[PDB]
Amino acid sequence: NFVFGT
Amino acid sequence: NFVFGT
Amino acid sequence: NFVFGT
Amino acid sequence: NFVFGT
Amino acid sequence: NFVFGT
Amino acid sequence: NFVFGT
Amino acid sequence: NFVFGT
Amino acid sequence: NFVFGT
Amino acid sequence: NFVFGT
Amino acid sequence: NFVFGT
Amino acid sequence: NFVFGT
Amino acid sequence: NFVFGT
Amino acid sequence: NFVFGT
Amino acid sequence: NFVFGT
Amino acid sequence: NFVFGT
Amino acid sequence: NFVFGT
Repeated sequence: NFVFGT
Repeated sequence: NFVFGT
Repeated sequence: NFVFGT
Repeated sequence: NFVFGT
Repeated sequence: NFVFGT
Repeated sequence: NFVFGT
Repeated sequence: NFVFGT
Repeated sequence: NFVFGT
Repeated sequence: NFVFGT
Repeated sequence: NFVFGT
Repeated sequence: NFVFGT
Repeated sequence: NFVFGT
Repeated sequence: NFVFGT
Repeated sequence: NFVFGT
Repeated sequence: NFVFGT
Repeated sequence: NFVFGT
């Protein structure tokens, strides 16, 4: 899994 | 803002 | 793990 | 789970 | 304001 | 765990 | 200003 | 836990 | 004023 | 422990 | 400004 | 002025 | 865990 | 102000 | 451990 | 001015 919020 | 994760 | 920033 | 509110 | 968590 | 800020 | 961490 | 009020 | 703690 | 200040 | 890491 | 520590 | 508030 | 910790 | 500053 | 370390 990965999460990448900007 | 940011959110980063695994 | 996660990092969260304003 | 994660929560990210700004 | 902010809320961050897991 | 959580962090909450005004 | 207030920050609370669990 | 931590508390940070200013 | 301030309040700091754990 | 806590510290409180006016 | 706030950054929290799990 | 007052500071109190537990 | 880490906390970084400025 | 600041709060730093682990 | 934590450090807190005004 | 105040700094507190745990």
